Amino acid sequence: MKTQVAIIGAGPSGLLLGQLLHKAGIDNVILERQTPDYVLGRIRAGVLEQGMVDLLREAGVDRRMARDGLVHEGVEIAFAGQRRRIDLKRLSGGKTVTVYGQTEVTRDLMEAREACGATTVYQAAEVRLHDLQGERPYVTFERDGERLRLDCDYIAGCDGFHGISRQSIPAERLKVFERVYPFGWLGLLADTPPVSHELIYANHPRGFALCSQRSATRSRYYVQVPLSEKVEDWSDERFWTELKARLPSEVAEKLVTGPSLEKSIAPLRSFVVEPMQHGRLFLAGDAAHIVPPTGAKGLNLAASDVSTLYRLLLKAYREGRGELLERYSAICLRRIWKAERFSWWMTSVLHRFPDTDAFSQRIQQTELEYYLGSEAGLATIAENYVGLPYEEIE
Amino acid sequence: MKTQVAIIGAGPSGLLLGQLLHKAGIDNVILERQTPDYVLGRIRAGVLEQGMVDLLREAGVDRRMARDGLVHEGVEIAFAGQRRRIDLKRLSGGKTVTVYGQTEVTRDLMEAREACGATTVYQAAEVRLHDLQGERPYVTFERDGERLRLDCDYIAGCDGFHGISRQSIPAERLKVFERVYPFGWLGLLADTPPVSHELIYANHPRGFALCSQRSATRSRYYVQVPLSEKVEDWSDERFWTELKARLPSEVAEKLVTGPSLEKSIAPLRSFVVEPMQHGRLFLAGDAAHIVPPTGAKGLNLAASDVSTLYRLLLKAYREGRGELLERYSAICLRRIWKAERFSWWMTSVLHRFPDTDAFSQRIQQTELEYYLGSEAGLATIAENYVGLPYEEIE
Ligand SMILES: Cc1cc2nc3c(=O)[nH]c(=O)nc-3n(C[C@H](O)[C@H](O)[C@H](O)COP(=O)(O)OP(=O)(O)OC[C@H]3O[C@@H](n4cnc5c(N)ncnc54)[C@H](O)[C@@H]3O)c2cc1C
Ligand SMILES: Cc1cc2nc3c(=O)[nH]c(=O)nc-3n(C[C@H](O)[C@H](O)[C@H](O)COP(=O)(O)OP(=O)(O)OC[C@H]3O[C@@H](n4cnc5c(N)ncnc54)[C@H](O)[C@@H]3O)c2cc1C
Ligand SMILES: Nc1ccc(C(=O)O)cc1
Ligand SMILES: Nc1ccc(C(=O)O)cc1
Repeated sequence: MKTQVAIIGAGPSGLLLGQLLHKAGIDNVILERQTPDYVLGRIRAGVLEQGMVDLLREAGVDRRMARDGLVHEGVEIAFAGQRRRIDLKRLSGGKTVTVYGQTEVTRDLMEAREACGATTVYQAAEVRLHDLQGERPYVTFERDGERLRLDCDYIAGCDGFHGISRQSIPAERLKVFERVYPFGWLGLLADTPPVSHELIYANHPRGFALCSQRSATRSRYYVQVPLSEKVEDWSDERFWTELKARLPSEVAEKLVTGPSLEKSIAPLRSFVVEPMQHGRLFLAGDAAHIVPPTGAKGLNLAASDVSTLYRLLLKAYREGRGELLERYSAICLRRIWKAERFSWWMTSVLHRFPDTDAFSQRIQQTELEYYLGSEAGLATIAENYVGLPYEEIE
Repeated sequence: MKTQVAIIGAGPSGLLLGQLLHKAGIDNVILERQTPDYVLGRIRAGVLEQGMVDLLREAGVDRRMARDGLVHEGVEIAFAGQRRRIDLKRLSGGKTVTVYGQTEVTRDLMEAREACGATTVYQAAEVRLHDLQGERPYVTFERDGERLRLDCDYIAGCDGFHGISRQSIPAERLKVFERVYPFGWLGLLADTPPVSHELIYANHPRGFALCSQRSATRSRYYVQVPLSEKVEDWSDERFWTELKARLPSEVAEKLVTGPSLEKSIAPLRSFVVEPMQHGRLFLAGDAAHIVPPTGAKGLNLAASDVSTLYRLLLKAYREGRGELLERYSAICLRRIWKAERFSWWMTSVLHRFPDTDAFSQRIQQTELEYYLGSEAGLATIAENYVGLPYEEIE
């Protein structure tokens, strides 16, 4: 069995890369550990940068998004009994962000790949990578008992934080940068109209709260929660009461509550690995880096890694410029670090940290007051929020 | 012995306030623990905001400053083998800062006060404050053995961090916010031409370094140093070798060195007290708050506290509006916290901290890269550096 580019993982990174590649004539096979239904069960992201919206268009998978996605020109930050709106469009020079669930984006890509007839092997068990530094690397996996081999020219590791690809690089070739936060986010998806037409990030003494949405009749809410929490300890009613306690009274008053469709706790973490490649293996997305959700950069950084890898692969196959692939890590890391910095800043100013001295609390509050009250401060938030520009390459 | 406003401390705060008050017809007496020469021996500040320059003009003590002070339109930040210039004038909408030593400002004020014949009692020993909540507070002190009493309407505590005024307020009425940094600055004053026409703040792996100046033939340099250091362990030659090691090669190459005129170590600290007054006692300057030197806000915040106190006192005496004095703390604290936030940020991005993990070092470096590479980022530094506007009152 042979292909040009083997892709490990059928989450958004792998699917987007596979779609872009197929449309350009570069054959690729995707190997996924889980089933289509399992992948489709993950809620995750809701906010997309303009760059990701354009990439979906280029992959030709934007029909439903153009119809159903909601374009947001602003976002609100509530703290110390006040709500401040950041006009993203005005402050960033016209850019906006789009709210369209990750589940939906993934569904669109999966349907698109099926229709084109490209290869996808679900339940590909025990994937192993071989001869990464050779001129002919290969992947082995098991499908219903028998171990099969897939030969390829390159391998794109799009297998997330727990994937096999990053584990396949000699640990000594990698530099790991990581920070673990002492809290997680308890998220709740409900078939109820959102409390606002724009997102509301709230810094409240009891902890962080976020009011988001999926459509005009579907909402997604989050509350900061200690790591010791178990989801079974949080009934829907406990969640609504807690969420209400963290929001401005005028917002809590018109909040329409309802039974949860999904409820889960996600731990917050920052993680970056340098470099993002090894021989003929290139890491993309969560496989190479994790950002806390606060800045809504995770799926968006995955999109930029993919945009970059795809364009370099194109140069390699169409133009015989295989040497440009060595620049992959350098190009992606510039964007990754600025997004990590922004996600880290958002996290530190919106959440309540354990054992914080009086000085730090006051500085936290002053950061908000300064950045939300200065035209220059607002612009730094806005340009980072809508997403910094992708680098062009070469 | 009686006056209208008793002022404790003859450093810049006390002198500036006393001068402004005298010029407006409000009698005031200054009590200073040390001698004129001792006060004049402190080097300290070199950078003044436009607001402080205007206050000196209003006090009528700007002749020498207008002649000798250097107006700077920019400043440089060196990090990771690169120097980036921040055009303060362009980015802040036309404001600049002035380099004129604190020693000189103090000398100008002292000469001005002597010529006007206002009262100043040096070597005023064992100053004690009494009946702060009464309608008639008073100050007692000792002059060559005998204990004298000074009656007044109000008392301005301009006695610095170790003064008696803050200690005279019942500790329970005060909220203290403080942060101690694990390093200090070793400063060296030399009669040598500065290495640059603008200041250079340098983040180097060995620690922070700063190239400043006093005039075209006098320089002031600083290097970050551990708290365990003793000045006697730092010969002039050791200092020059260390400074050179922390600067970009092209800057170190044209550095003119020479014997030190003054050498000292200043510990870095952030300190704020709320409120800044008690009864008829009002704290101003270092008596109420300390900021690390990195942002050059100390003397400048003292100027804004003084500007505010003076204007409120004027309203009180000239217009019988004594009730406006209750707003002193609220007005000053707004500016103090934003300046504390800026000084804290500058300190965290330019210095090397003990036991820093890989993630934090990378974030530190990325903060610099982002703020120095974005038009919006540059503007946040510039507007804070030149100094945020003074509030108008009422
Ligand atoms: C609460 C939450 C909110 C978020 N909100 C946002 C937001 O609004 N905006 C945004 O930009 N980002 C957000 N993110 C981040 C975003 O969801 C992730 O960055 C994104 O899922 C990355 O996609 P990926 O394809 O790299 O990895 P994944 O989605 O993790 O997919 C990886 C795939 O590889 C498969 N796989 C794993 N191991 C193997 C193996 N050994 N062999 C074969 N296949 C394997 C997995 O099964 C999975 O299907 C959020 C994340 C969370 C948890
Ligand atoms: C290394 C260094 C660099 C700095 N660089 C800058 C810079 O470039 N720009 C800037 O804005 N700031 C800078 N600062 C800060 C600035 O020097 C201080 O904020 C400033 O001195 C505050 O003035 P002040 O009058 O409040 O207090 P002080 O200058 O401390 O004067 C207080 C006076 O009160 C007297 N006194 C004390 N106790 C008593 C008592 N019990 N009775 C009577 N009198 C008493 C003292 O003797 C002293 O004369 C720097 C500080 C340092 C140390
Ligand atoms: N920053 C975030 C904003 C929104 C969401 C979400 O809608 O799921 C998640 C993170
Ligand atoms: N930030 C600072 C800049 C300059 C000086 C100084 O010249 O003494 C001190 C601090």
